[PDB]
Amino acid sequence: DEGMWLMQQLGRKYAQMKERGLKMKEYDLYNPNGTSLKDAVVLFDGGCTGEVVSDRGLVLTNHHCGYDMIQAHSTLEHNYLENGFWAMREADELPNKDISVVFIDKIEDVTDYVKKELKAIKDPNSMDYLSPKYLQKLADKKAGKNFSAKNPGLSVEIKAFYGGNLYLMFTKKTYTDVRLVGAPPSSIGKFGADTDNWIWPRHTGDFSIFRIYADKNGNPAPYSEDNVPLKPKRFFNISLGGVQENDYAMIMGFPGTTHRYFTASEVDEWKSIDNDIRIRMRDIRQGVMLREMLADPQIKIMYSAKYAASQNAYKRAIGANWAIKTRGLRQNKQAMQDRLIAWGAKQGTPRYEEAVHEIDATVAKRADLRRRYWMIEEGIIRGIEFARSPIPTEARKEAIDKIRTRYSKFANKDYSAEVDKKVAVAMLTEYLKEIPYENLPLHLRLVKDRFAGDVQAYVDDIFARSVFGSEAQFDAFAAVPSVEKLAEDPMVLFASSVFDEYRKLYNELRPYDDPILRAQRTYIAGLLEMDGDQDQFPDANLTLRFTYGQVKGYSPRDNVYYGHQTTLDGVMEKEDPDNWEFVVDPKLKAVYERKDFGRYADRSGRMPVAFCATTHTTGGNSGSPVMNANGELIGLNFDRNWEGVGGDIQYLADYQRSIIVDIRYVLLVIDKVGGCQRLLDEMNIVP
Amino acid sequence: DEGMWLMQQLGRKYAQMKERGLKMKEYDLYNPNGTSLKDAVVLFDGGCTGEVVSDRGLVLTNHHCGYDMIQAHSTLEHNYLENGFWAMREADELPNKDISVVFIDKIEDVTDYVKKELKAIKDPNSMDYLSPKYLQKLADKKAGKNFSAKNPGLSVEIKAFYGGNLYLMFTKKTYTDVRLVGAPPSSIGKFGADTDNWIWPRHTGDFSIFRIYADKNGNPAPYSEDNVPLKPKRFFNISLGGVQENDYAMIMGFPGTTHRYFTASEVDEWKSIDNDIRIRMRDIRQGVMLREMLADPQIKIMYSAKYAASQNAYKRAIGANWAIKTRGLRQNKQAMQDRLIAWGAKQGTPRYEEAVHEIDATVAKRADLRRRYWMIEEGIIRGIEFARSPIPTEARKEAIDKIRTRYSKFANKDYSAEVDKKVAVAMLTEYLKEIPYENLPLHLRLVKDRFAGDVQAYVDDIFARSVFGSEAQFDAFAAVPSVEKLAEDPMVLFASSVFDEYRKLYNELRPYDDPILRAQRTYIAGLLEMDGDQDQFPDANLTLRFTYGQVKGYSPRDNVYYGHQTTLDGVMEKEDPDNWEFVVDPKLKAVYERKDFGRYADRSGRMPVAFCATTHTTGGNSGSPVMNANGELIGLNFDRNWEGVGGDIQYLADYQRSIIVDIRYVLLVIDKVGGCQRLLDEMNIVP
Ligand SMILES: [K+]
Ligand SMILES: [K+]
Ligand SMILES: [K+]
Ligand SMILES: [K+]
Repeated sequence: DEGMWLMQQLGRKYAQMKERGLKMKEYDLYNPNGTSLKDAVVLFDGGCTGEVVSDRGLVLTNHHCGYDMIQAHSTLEHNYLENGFWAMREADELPNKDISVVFIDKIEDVTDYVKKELKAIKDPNSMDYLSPKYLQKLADKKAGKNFSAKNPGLSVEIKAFYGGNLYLMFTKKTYTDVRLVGAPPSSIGKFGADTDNWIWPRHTGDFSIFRIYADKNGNPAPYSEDNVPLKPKRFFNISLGGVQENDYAMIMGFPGTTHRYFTASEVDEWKSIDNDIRIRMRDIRQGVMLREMLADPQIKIMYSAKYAASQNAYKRAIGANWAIKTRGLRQNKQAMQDRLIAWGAKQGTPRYEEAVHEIDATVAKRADLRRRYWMIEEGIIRGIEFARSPIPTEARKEAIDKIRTRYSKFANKDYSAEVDKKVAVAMLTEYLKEIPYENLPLHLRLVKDRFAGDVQAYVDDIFARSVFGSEAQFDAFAAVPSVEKLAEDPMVLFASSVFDEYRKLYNELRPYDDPILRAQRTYIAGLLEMDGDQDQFPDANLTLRFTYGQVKGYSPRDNVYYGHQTTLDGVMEKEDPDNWEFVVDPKLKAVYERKDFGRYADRSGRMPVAFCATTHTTGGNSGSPVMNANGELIGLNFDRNWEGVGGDIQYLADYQRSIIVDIRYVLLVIDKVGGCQRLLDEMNIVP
Repeated sequence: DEGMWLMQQLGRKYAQMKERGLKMKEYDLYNPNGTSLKDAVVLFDGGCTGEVVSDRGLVLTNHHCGYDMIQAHSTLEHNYLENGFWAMREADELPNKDISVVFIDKIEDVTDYVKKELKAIKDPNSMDYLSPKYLQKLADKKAGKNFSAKNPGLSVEIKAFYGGNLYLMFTKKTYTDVRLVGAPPSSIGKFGADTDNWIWPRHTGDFSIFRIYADKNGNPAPYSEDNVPLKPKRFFNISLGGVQENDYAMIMGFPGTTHRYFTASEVDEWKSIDNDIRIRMRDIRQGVMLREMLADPQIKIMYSAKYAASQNAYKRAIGANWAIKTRGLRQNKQAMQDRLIAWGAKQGTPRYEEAVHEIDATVAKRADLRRRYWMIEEGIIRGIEFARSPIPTEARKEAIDKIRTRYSKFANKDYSAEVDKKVAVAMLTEYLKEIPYENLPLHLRLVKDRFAGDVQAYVDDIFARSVFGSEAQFDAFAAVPSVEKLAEDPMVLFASSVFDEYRKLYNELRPYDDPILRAQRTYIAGLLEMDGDQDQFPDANLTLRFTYGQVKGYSPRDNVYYGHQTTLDGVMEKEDPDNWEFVVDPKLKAVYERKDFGRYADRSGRMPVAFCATTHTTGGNSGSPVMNANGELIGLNFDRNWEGVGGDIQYLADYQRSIIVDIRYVLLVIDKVGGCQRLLDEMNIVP
């Protein structure tokens, strides 16, 4: 069901959640002065979510969340990334540098305090009401000086909500000794990772396991061997009961951003500039890279990761545009604003209509600038590798060595000048079609002026004459440098020129953000006064939220249905030993052959892998705990389907799903692949 | 349900069909001396099936069955292929040249007659028992001379069944005045034709409509304006009732071939030679053609149809190999033979085991020859266009003009020498890898002997020096011919050489067919004696058969389900104006926008397009009538899904489907797109 809800909003949603199957008492989910299930949810390393699952501080998160830590502890000799890692006793758990887990100890509405303090600011158009600096000053003031000394490991922050109409103060408890406990092999943690990115059905065992360490009274402490596991105030019980179609499910985590209060003019802008340009430009770049990778197996090895990276936001854009085209996104936002405008007229209050028209005006006014910026960003800054070639400055020589370092990083083991030329020719062709001469970065005027419109000639010239055009040409330069040659170097001139245009566009565009922000404060205030907050969630902003719904599949298209649950049978169907992403771990294969599923499979002997649910999630919900009607953990959220990515603007009940690793599968992999029984023994596994 | 059943087998199947929902009395479906629904089924133009659907001789078949006739009547001015054709009165229906519809008037078991006549042949290894010549002589003898003069439009044929263990005599009634009445536009008749070939879900309105004309007493007659519509003895009533999941369905038509009595050694041969080679070689050829078509829009236009043609049997091979790998085809055939062998031992009869071992021996013995033949056939004869360049023979000049005609047909508006070179280089690379020097067509030895292993050099030389290497080079030749030059021409020598090897392989392989055939007579006799015919259908052989089952979807893979029914919503989802195969006709679009579905949609207002069923069909079932439990027409068969193509060897209950145009959609397109009300009025449309 729709919405990423504040914890303060639980009372307002509780009836709707019970109608969907919630059985918990409200107080047990969240409450302000006691212990609640909220106390088992953590912000894992500043972006991802995780969850406490034992009375000795075991934390579950996604493999993709744990990846960097697993990587860091890997050596080609103990390659934990590839083989999995299973500590067989607490003493074998691996400390990590610059990691943290954050608990949300307390939440308090401070809207009256902040609004009163804002009256001091004379200028009605000051943006201090959204300023992190300003808000931190208010938080610090409110908590007292010495707060910190009287509160081991606690800090405070104030955040804006509802466009500046509501403020909460959070009290955070931060732990920095968080040790790696367990991880599956990558073939399990990243199964289908690229090819199945954004896809349901999904077959990835995307998990990893950490443990919070602390002082002997459970306070935060920097890493020390005298530290001991945290004995947390609350942890999740783990359900063995599984899921069935239509079961209630809920998620708590830290979603980053949403745009629920877009005007119709902002939807049209997101379609026709940001998405349309990203889709066009990336389809060009990718098409060239594909052709090259298919022609040459060394190019495949060099460019596969850059290709997959480009594909990630491309696939998102595709999905968003599908939603705008087929699911009525614009009309939804149009109806929202027409309702408020007609109401405002009844109240004799034209300020809401003025706000919408101000947003409309600003969006109209920036259109050509924003189009220029997205063209350069997608076409060149991200599009063309040689845009990010070295730009100098700067008797010696030390500077040559400094340039050499940047050059080697540019033209590294994954870079092909020949691939980059082909990509640049195609990208610059489209770029020059769309951007008129008068608005080109200056160096690109040379295509018309010096090369007679021949982009291939132009790009061939940059590489022929640049000191960065090849290692040979770099070495000839240093060796025998020239100040001179460098000042005129066509690659340096290209790179300088495009980054100059990028910067100027950025700087001209930035001022347009503020009138929109100011107008949205008024717009959202309107919407709330008129209809209330019960069916109007605040946009995500990296803070703790809950969402609820049901375990359920969907129909992507006529006569096709995806169910709610994948199985280990589906892993085996996808097996491909010659594709790294569809390798099946030999222990798991052996498990499937023997049906050695223990107590983790369903009564018909099918072993679950993942499931999907109608919860409303976005980026920042990776790793989030998925709870059943009684608050027990039934899975770990890891993705969302491409059909649903338009959900950041308008929730799509019939298409949008969260993609979730089944906790039964997590347990299976712990048990049968890891052989880490002690982790099972320390959890409270319930029927 | 499994099987393509003889009409004589209806009694044996009738209980199983009733358990699936059949409500008809047996006699009304088929009977030997009266009128039955069998009398409404026709063999349409010697391969396809069709059905009589009015009392004035209206015949429904597939668009793909009618295509050639529609094409022939099209001029660029009246382009019926593109716009549809709808005759608005009988006088406007278009006669066709060299067309026929065949009714199966009578069927008679003649097994005793044929076996008695075969005793005359002294040689136990004579293949007269399967000879069309020999069998026609027996048919002619049995019917009497003068049969024909005493029986307007009737002819007789005898066919072998069950490997020569059963013989039927058919009495055929042939009509040759069959006029085009109606056809949808191609965008409807071929919607998704290439991209959705072998695919369910499917959205194609694949139909066309003819009318049988005859003399005034309804006898066959060649085309004349005095001819009148046939008043047939039986026609299908058309149901408006629709279909629902699990409804009974049955089909009658003329399936071509199946291989239900393969030994396990024959399955392994079909996998490892015929399919594996076809998949490998076509994936090469297609990969090259794709790369070229994507690079160049004129090449796309020239090669798209050749690419789609290659893809047709490729996709089939893929599907068959999937079935051999995942669905147990070999083990099924292994179990069949082990059952018979163990039974034969109990009966003191070793001849069944000897038969299986003889088939095994023959398959082992031909393995390298058959591998060579498939390599040359897939790699070169079909693989490389210049294999089919002109080979001469032959004061004038007339012969030059004859060569010019063949050359122009070779290097036509769809041929690119540059594409053909690239394909040849890749195909010949794989070919030379697989076939050792000693077994090469002689000219290809030159790659090692004259070009130092360089296939590109070799192919470049053929085109450089051949008189067929370009139009320029052809014109220089004739102009100034040379006998001489032609005798040495490297393309002519290549073409001669490969066809010589092809022919020699073919001739050496042919004798191996007979011992297998002879052994299969014995093998099948065994199987029938042991278990009877109730669950052992005779292989298809182009004769009239029935099949039964239910309206039902399937799960292609874990967590995905395809339903039983597509809708017009699915057509609209696939719309793409810039792809000829996904163009939506403007009248049909307008129908969908207005929901102008008349009485043809379901009670929820969704308009059906196609459905699928568990019937057992193959090539020759195109156009076949699909009947409900009461014998009413509910659809027209048009394809089968790729998952099910292994069904020619072993029926796959959980995957194999027939793909069927919903008759409700046929009516809709007649009515709302064609505007051909009189065709509706002449049918007997029942609730
Ligand atoms: K994703
Ligand atoms: K987001
Ligand atoms: K087909
Ligand atoms: K067949």
